[PDB]
Amino acid sequence: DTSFVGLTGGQIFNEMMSRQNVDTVFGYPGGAILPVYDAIHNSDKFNFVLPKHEQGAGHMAEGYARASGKPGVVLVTSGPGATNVVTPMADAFADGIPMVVFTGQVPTSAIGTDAFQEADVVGISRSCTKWNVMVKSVEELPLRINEAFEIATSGRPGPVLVDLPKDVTAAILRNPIPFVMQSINKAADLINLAKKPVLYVGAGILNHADGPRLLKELSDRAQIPVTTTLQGLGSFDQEDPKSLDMLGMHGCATANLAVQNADLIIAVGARFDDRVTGNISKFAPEARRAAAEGRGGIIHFEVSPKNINKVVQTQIAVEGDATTNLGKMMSKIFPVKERSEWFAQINKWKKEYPYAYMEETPGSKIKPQTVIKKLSKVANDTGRHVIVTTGVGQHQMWAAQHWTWRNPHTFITSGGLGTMGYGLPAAIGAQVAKPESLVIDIDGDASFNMTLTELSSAVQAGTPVKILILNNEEQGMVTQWQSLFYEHRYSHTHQLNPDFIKLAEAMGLKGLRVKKQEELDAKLKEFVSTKGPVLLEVEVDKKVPVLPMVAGGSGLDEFINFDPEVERQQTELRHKRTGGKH
Amino acid sequence: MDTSFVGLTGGQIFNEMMSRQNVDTVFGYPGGAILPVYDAIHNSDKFNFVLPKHEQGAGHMAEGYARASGKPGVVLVTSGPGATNVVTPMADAFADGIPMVVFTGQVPTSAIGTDAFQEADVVGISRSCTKWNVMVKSVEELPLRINEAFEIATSGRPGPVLVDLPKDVTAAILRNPIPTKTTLPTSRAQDEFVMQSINKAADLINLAKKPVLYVGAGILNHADGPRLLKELSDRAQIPVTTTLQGLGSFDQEDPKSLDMLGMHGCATANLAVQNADLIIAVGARFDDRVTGNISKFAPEARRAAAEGRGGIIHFEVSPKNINKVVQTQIAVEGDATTNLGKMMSKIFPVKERSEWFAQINKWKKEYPYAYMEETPGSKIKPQTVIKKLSKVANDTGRHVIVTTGVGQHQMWAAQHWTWRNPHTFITSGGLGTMGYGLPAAIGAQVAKPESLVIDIDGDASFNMTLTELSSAVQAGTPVKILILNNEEQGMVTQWQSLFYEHRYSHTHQLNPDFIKLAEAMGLKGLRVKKQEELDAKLKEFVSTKGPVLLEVEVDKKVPVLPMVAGGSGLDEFINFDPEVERQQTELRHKRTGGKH
Ligand SMILES: Cc1cc2nc3c(=O)[nH]c(=O)nc-3n(C[C@H](O)[C@H](O)[C@H](O)COP(=O)(O)OP(=O)(O)OC[C@H]3O[C@@H](n4cnc5c(N)ncnc54)[C@H](O)[C@@H]3O)c2cc1C
Ligand SMILES: Cc1cc2nc3c(=O)[nH]c(=O)nc-3n(C[C@H](O)[C@H](O)[C@H](O)COP(=O)(O)OP(=O)(O)OC[C@H]3O[C@@H](n4cnc5c(N)ncnc54)[C@H](O)[C@@H]3O)c2cc1C
Ligand SMILES: COC(=O)c1ccccc1S(=O)(=O)NC(=O)Nc1nc(C)nc(OC)n1
Ligand SMILES: COC(=O)c1ccccc1S(=O)(=O)NC(=O)Nc1nc(C)nc(OC)n1
Ligand SMILES: Cc1ncc(C)c(N)n1
Ligand SMILES: Cc1ncc(C)c(N)n1
Ligand SMILES: [K+]
Ligand SMILES: [K+]
Ligand SMILES: [Mg+2]
Ligand SMILES: [Mg+2]
Repeated sequence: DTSFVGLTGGQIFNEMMSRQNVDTVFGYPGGAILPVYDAIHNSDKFNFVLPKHEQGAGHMAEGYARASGKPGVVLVTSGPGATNVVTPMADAFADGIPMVVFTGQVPTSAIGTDAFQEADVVGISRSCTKWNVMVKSVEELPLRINEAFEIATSGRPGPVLVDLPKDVTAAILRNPIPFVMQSINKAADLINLAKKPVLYVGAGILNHADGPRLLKELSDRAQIPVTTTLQGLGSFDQEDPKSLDMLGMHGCATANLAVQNADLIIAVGARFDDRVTGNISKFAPEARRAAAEGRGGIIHFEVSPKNINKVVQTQIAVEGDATTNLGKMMSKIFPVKERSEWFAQINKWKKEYPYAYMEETPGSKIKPQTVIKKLSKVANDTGRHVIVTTGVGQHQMWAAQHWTWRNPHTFITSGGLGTMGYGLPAAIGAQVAKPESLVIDIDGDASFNMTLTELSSAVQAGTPVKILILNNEEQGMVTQWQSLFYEHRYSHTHQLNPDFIKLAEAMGLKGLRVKKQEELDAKLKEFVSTKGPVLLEVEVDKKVPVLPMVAGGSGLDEFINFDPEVERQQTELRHKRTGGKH
Repeated sequence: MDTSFVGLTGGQIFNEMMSRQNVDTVFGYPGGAILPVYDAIHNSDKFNFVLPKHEQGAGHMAEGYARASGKPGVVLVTSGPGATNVVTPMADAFADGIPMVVFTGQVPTSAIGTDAFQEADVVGISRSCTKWNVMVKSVEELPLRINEAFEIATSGRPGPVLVDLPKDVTAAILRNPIPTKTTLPTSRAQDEFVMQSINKAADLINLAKKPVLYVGAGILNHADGPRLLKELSDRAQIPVTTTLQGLGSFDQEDPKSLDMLGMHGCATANLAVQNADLIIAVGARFDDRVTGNISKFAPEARRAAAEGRGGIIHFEVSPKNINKVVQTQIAVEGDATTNLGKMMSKIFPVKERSEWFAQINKWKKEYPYAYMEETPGSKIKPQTVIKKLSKVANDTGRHVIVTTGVGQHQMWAAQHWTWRNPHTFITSGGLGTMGYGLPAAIGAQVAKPESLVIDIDGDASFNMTLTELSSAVQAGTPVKILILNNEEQGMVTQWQSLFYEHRYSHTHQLNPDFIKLAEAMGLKGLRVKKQEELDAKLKEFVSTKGPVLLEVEVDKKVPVLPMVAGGSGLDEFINFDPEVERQQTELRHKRTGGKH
């Protein structure tokens, strides 16, 4: 090819973005990356979103990718610019989010001299990228860009980093540049044999446009109840009777009980992380027993060999794209008419273990769980497409439990790394991906404080995001652990919040606040109906634990369920131990 | 052996080690993996705990605290995102040699390598930006690792170190005695070698005719640094120039002061360096923002060296920075201050240097820090604000500490402020981290409760970490935040104006209402736009008790000059010229379609 000859490395970058079908780029300029910013000045090949902090660009790109299905592209400078995107990269690495991060670097002749704004970005990002590299020459630039996008979007999607020395991007190109089938059958037999099967679905099913469809097909065909992980929410319609909801540490008791009593667990695009399995040795006993008798066990539809048999020994492993392999064994699955025995047990659990919690009473404070339920309906009553992002903590768990998920790619949350401050920037990026959607960020006060500077970025990008802050004036998830395992010793978990409404107004947004239950319903209406970016602060009760809960050495079936009397005794104890402070 | 810790948890042992290491302040943010340690320091009276809204804030606060106190900054954050959030501050401290010990919680040892919840390979991530790091494998070695961390961070060239703390290690109870040495916090040939290099250095200095002391941060790493630097300067009549990180080490009120050298340094300083026959480098690393085109650096010193009558003497503590950028004739290893003390008696007292000084005074009159001053109806000039604030702050009689963001405002603060006291300028130089200003100011205020702490910030820099505004309120640190608002990434637009034909690619951001932001955060907000209101607002600013933010609307697209860039030598600098600034303005309006 000789179409690039005569162009600078930066101009080649501009063209390559076009070839990769990039329509949006998130970044912050800086000295080392100036040659690239000059070549993309007023570019019409893609839109550009400017944050206030590189961490924002990073999280914005993640939200964008998770909502659009396309890799998020980041463009920052060297030194601090690159170190500032490490968290987003580690975050995208843990959740398998496709992201291509371009970092400006000092001239190749300055590298290794402790140069101005120089960092060993390739070394620093090594553990949090599927692959990274430093471009040495302009003739090598197109190849590295093409490899970066390919790697980031194949296998298990993930982040990649391309280091761009200033002299390389300023340089002008002169010279023209140049068994599974067996596993599928063995897996189908086991399924046809299962008496109490359960579908354990994860983020993997959402990595293919036809994932949700085939999942439903297999579920309806063989009548198999489906439970999903935090990252799997949205892949299955929770309206369907076969829905077990979310499993794990803070999952539905029914979901966890089903998994513990199942003779066959079909793992689809899930990695059995420690937030799901509970005590690994106590995980899926019935499945282990069934496997011992050659009448069940665990089937794993995983794309990455290294996640196979990593946490728990499986009986059958189907390597490759889950959606693809499911479509292949569909014809090898005997249609199941009914499962009265299995379904009877599950329905009994449902009625027995619902998402119970201390509901409001005359004069009491608004309850966080209630806000989620109400907001879920109101948002749905708009008919608009809905995408929800969140921060990290109790509010995140409650948003997961009390919202009714039915559409894929509508829940964007930080799971593996659990990065506080993810909500706002991720929502902004998601809004850019789906301009027509009603993007809502269900945030916590502590999380919000982390990246609240991006509020002005929302206004500058023209993203009418709705920011909901469940303010319990505490780092709730940590405080819950201190209450439960640390004799109510709240060590540095209560920060001083700024006036959120005045903050919103200062940032150029509309601010709303709710204190009384009598105003919640109306405020929620106005919130979702407001045109443009808006922030709604809802004062919710404090020291409210997320239940059920499976922690420590407890098995998924040994969960701590809600009990009104226990909460009351806990409140009295908390008061006595904190001197009536909490 | 030592059995005094038997029965204690790792967290409790940690708490105990802090007081043994003389730690009076800890900056941190709690999280799951680090809970055992947080439970152990709950209500501890061994030290004041400072809580930010973001771990990056904790890191920068710790740096500002260290730079102002001379003590290592201690950070305590959780695993995963908590640790990755402090990578910038560590890389920042690594670049500027700031002593800091970062403690990051970690998942249980049995969960490491399983892609556990909130797990990150922090020792791998931080290896290139710490002097040393380690992951404590058992509670038995916790005291050992803590002592090694503080020792390493505070010796040689100070820097950051990271200690990874697995949750099971900190929650574990020590059930085995441990070596007493691990719990408790020279060569005759080398000394004679150093003295020999000192005698060689003295000999070279005694024959110099046009000497120049090039002083950096190293001189401030010792309490007697400034004093000895002054004694040597007076004894041998040697003019003194400092790097950005050396500002405050030499009284700029002294006639022998040359001010700052480098890319944006005083022309006199740069000219003195280009014509000196001897350059006595004291605690400076010849970085690329100082030397200009290296092959054009100190030509007269290179010539004197070739003739065996001069060259470069380097007082450096780290072997890594000896003969790294330029060939030096005599390297004096070790603490600069200490070595200057040993060398003093070998220095011949000098009556005077008429010719040398006359030449320098000639350059001073010809090349002052000139710029376009205000005119009727024009916006306030950033340089003018600095000069006015400098005098208002100095006249208070209080001890003043200045922190900054990164950019033009940073350079103008360095040039136009009158530096006289050590450890009063706290700025990010090597890595140049925008957003450093506020958190660093809070940290410095904590270190020096009686000091008037001022953060001279840029609008873009301030936006990076403005969430720490509420932290200042919660911490009780009455920091004075000054925002020189030009509504642009000034330092970048300056480069775009000079080398990219005024093409401002994504360097203009939409700012929030700073005064309303300040008040929303819980502090007093002030704004000034008119020239005649500047004096009164600055007075109100520094006189306000409590944290306060003052936004000053300043002119836009104003370049920082002098400027040495590209392949230019320190003497081939661009100087301020009113006609040129006018022509540039005209060219800019046309090229940007009147937008800028
Ligand atoms: C406060 C907090 C509480 C939490 N509580 C819970 C909880 O109670 N319950 C819970 O479920 N989670 C919880 N989590 C989230 C949790 O940490 C994990 O992030 C999440 O469970 C991982 O879900 P996943 O396995 O589905 O997705 P991932 O972690 O992304 O793993 C996906 C798996 O699918 C594979 N795969 C990917 N793409 C494909 C493809 N195309 N074809 C085939 N296979 C593919 C991957 O390589 C991998 O093995 C919590 C997190 C936080 C922050
Ligand atoms: C926008 C921008 C513009 C800049 N412009 C300029 C400019 O024009 N001029 C300028 O000077 N800088 C400028 N800088 C800062 C610059 O990048 C360097 O950070 C600074 O010059 C380094 O100064 P230093 O060498 O004194 O300190 P350091 O970088 O900290 O280096 C100190 C040196 O002293 C040694 N040393 C340390 N302790 C001791 C001891 N006890 N005894 C003996 N030796 C010791 C070290 O190990 C090292 O080699 C700029 C930065 C930015 C962000
Ligand atoms: C970023 O540094 C490098 O990449 C870098 C690092 C070491 C040597 C030379 C460079 S450079 O000569 O090619 N570019 C450069 O110096 N750029 C730059 N951009 C801005 C906007 N401000 C300032 O300096 C105040 N410098
Ligand atoms: C941080 O993770 C680990 O260190 C971690 C990682 C993998 C396995 C086990 C742990 S743990 O069992 O020892 N602690 C733990 O899980 N803590 C914790 N703390 C809070 C405040 N919230 C939540 O979970 C929602 N978990
Ligand atoms: C943190 C940060 N982002 C961008 C630039 C240019 C800088 N100096 N620092
Ligand atoms: C960024 C960040 N800091 C602290 C905790 C606990 C978290 N989940 N994320
Ligand atoms: K639900
Ligand atoms: K000065
Ligand atoms: Mg909260
Ligand atoms: Mg500015």
